[PDB]
Parts: sequence; structure tokens; C-alpha cells
Amino acid sequence: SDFLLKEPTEPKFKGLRLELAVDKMVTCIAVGLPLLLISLAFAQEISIGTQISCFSPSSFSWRQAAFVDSYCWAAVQQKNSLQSGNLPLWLHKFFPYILLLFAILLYLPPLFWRFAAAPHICSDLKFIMEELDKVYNRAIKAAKSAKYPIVEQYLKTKKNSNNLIIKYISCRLLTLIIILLACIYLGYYFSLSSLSDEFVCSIKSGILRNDSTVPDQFQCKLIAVGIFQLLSVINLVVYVLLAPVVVYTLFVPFRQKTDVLKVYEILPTFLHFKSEGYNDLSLYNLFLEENISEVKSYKCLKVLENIKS
Amino acid sequence: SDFLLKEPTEPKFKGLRLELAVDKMVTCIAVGLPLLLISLAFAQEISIGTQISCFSPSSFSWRQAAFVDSYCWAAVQQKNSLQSGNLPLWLHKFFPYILLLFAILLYLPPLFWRFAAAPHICSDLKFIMEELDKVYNRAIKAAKSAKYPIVEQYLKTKKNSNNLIIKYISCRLLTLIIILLACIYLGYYFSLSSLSDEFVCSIKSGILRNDSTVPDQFQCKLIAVGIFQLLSVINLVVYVLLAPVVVYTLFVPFRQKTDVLKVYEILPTFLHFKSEGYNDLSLYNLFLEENISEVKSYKCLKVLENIKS
Repeated sequence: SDFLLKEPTEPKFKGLRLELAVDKMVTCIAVGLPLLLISLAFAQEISIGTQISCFSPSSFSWRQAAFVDSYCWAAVQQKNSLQSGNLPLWLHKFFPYILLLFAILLYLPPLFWRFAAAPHICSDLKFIMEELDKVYNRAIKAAKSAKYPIVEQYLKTKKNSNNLIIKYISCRLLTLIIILLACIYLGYYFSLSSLSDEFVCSIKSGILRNDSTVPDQFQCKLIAVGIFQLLSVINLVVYVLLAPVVVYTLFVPFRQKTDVLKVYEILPTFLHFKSEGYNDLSLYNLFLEENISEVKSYKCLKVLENIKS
Repeated sequence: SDFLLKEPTEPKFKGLRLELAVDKMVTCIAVGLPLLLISLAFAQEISIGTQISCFSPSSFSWRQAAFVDSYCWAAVQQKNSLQSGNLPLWLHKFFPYILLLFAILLYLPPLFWRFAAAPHICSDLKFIMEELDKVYNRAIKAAKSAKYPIVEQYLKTKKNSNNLIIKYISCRLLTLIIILLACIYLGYYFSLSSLSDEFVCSIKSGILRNDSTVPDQFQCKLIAVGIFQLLSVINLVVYVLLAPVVVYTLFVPFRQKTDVLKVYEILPTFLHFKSEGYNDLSLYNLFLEENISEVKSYKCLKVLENIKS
């Protein structure tokens, strides 16, 4: 019955989404934004010039007063002369550092996927979809003349295996873990009162312990905390919106519409290949329906299930 | 018995992982992070402007006080006027330098592998996998009609040789050695007390030895030690987590699932080719199972061992 449904199989599989659309969307948002927020912070933390400012006495010089700002900038680490809450202080100093920490931490599971599992996905999808075309092509030619094909047996092989889905879930689980850790850190950082960005520093160490010309206390002010709290809540808001998305990517079997192989039951050369117990077949169903565009036989089957009327 | 298992051998081997997924993952983490930490340090060590600040008397000028900061910055090298612990001081001055030292030291074994062993891996994998397809293709055609093939003899040749695995292990051993040396350095640098970033400098040399207007002692402060200790522990944490990974890459025979050639026993034209005594065959088994995607015959054998039921 081949009158207008013949496939030359001339165009190969050039563009294959080796990672799902949601995973690419999450990775771009989860990694891009902290990179963009730091680029935002670094751009305007150098526009203002300084990151800490301490009110030195008028008797100080421009290098005596710069020392106070420089000494007290490093004195944030030392939890003996600042005061109250000392943990909120060195988080203010290290917020752009930590913002990059989970910026690149959230990039590793995508990087690991592109190294250890993406090439395996590429070939298996290429094999499954090429053999799907061959099955459909031979199916119509069998009808043109008028058991357990290669595709079906290969899918059962993936159902009994779970090595690749473990890589996928662990990459998604690590992304969830790092996002949740980032949510805790960004949530705690935004929880810090904006009045806690000023600390009463004191330069009394070494020969300056008994020095009388040096005031006992200096009123410092981390002036970049204001922008950081804006960036923390901005990054927290997306991460508490990305977290429900990421946990949805963990449920590999459940995120299927069961419309990937249901259309192949029409062929006479053919199948409950939907999902079962978080197997590698369940993961391949995600990548088959995501990369269901480049397979030319699938579109021919869509009409066939819609031509029975 | 060739009904749906024929291979045209049209697509060549375009993307071959000439280095293992773990090696790429380790190299990116082991080299990328110190590069990123320095980029982090350099970005914010110029945002604060200065790296050392000394409290000069109010009678000094802006170039007399800049001299004190400049002289005492270089005086860290001279272990005669700083004081206590002098080794921790010039490590503070040279920490970003040394951080790059093993950043590029950890890059050389990957660079050496890409120069001296990667092309050899590329051809041998191309030869083994192309001949594997030919063996499988002739195997089914022999069954379609109804001793020691090229692949098996070539593998035995690699079993008697170890020149390439010596290159691999030495590259991994050098990476382990440099990481362990970095762990010792970063571990020791973080072991330095944060109160040791301030040293009582003294400008008494040359004509200034008898000068009375110059104070005998200057209270200096390396203000970049606070961020460095954060970067040291951050880099130490990953390196003490990379070290168990790197030592695992050394055990070439043991890091195999024995699922690379076990599926080729089905063919009638065929084999204990798993590993033995750290030979070049053991290394090729790693690269065969890592680059087991691009070989089209392997996926056909996976069903064959799963079609016997």
C-alpha cells in the first residue's frame, strides 16, 4: 500500500538533543544566572570602587585610612575584634565567591553528562531511530507485496539495564542537591539584616596594641551587601522555582505522555514499552519522544493512526 | 540469518574519546578550578586595590607611606627584619603564583597524552572497531549462506606490550603526584593562622639605618590572605576528593565491568580478553568500553545475547 509513504533515508541524524529540553533550560538558568549576577555585581562593585569603608579620624593620612579599610577588610575573617553575629560578616566578603561556587557546581552534572553519558545516548538513539525507520520501511513494503524485531529486542535490553539512568538521575540529583544547598545559603544570606553590614572594627595587634594615636574602634561598612542581598533574593527566587522543576526531572517514568511508541502498533511487523521501575528504557523513552522529530517514520505513523477513520 | 541485522558501514568514527570520561572530568576539575580561583582572587584583589597595607605615621607623605607598603611587600622575601614564622609570609605573597603552578602542572599530563599517546589510541581504536564490524558483518553472512581472527590476534599483540599503558599510568601518576603535592601545599597554607597575615616590618637599610624620622617598626597586613585561605580550603577540598578518584584511574585492570568483549562470544567466527598484569590490552579495554557507542556491531550483539531466550 505504498503510494505516498516511501522514505529514501537520505538525511541522517544531524541534530540530536543529547540532553532533554528541561535539562538544558534548567542548566542555563541554574548556571547562567549566578554567572550573570556576579557579572552584575562585579560591574558595579568596581564602579563604586571600594567594597568596604571605615570612618577613620581626620588625623589619619590617606594611607593610614586606607590601611584601616584594608586591615578591617581582612579582619572580617578574624573573629576576635569585630565585636554579635560574626558569621554574617565573612559571608558578605565571600558572597560573590560562593555565588560562583554553585555556579560551576551546577555546571558539572551537565558537564559529566556531556562526557560520560551523552555519547552513549547519541549512538543508542541513532541505532533505535535508524532501525525504527527500517522497521517501518520494511513494514510498508511487506504490505506492498500484498517476530520480535530488532528495535523491540533492543529496547528490552535497555529495560533490564539501569546504568545510564543512574547517571541521569545522579546528575539531576546532584543538581537538586546543589540547588537546595544554594537555596539554604542564599536564603540564609538574605536572612541577614541589612544593618549587619557595618561592624565596629579595631586595629589593635602587634605594635599597634599600645599605640595611642590609633583609635580603639573603627566604624566600618561593607557597602556591597546592599547589592548582594538583591542578588541573593533574585537568585533564591529562581532556585526555589527551579527546585520544583528539578525534582520533576528526577521522576523519569512519570514525565511521559505515552505517545512515543503507541503509534508504532499500526505496523504489522511489531508492546507495553512505556516505563517500569526507573530503568534505562524509561530514560530512552524521554529521549525518544524528545528526539521524535528527526525520525521520519514517526510522522508517517501519526497519519496512519489518524487515517483509520 | 540476516533479516534485520545488516550494516552498510557508512558512518565512520567521527567522535572518539581519546581520553577516558574520568580523565576529562578530573582534568577539568583539577586544572579549571585553580584557574577559576585565581580569576576569583585576581578579580577581587584588584577591587580592593592593594595587597599589603602598613600603618605609617601621620608625618609620612603619600609616597613615603606608599614606600612602606612597597618596601615591606618586597621585604617579605628578606628573612632578617620581619620578626616568628617567616615561611608563612612569603607563601601569602606567592599563593596565586603557586596556585597557577600546579594548575598548569596538572595540565601537562593531559597535554602530553594528547600529543604522545592520543593519536596512537585513535588509530588502534579505529582499527579494532572497524575490524570488529567486519568480523560481525562476515559472521552473519557466514550464517546467511547456511580461526584466530584479525581482531583477536591484534589484541594479543597489545597484551604483550605495555608502552602505551606506561604513558597512561605515568600521566595519571604525575597527576596524582602533583595533586598530592598541591594537597600538601594547600593543606599547609590553610594551616597558617589568619593572625599570621600581619608582620611587624622595619625599613632600616642603607641610608635609612640611622635615619630618625623613620619609625623603627611598621605594622603591616597582607589583606589578601583572608580570601586566599578561603581559596586554599576550597581547592584543598576538591583535591582531597580528586585524589581518591585519580588513584582509582591508576588501577587500569580493576576499573572494568567485563562487558566489552563478552558479547562477541555469540559470533561463530571468534576469549578471555579482560585484563592481565597492567598490559596495553587492559588499557584498550577501557577505551573500547568507553568508545563502545560508535561501534555499530556491539549494539547488534547486545540483542543477540538477549535473544537466546
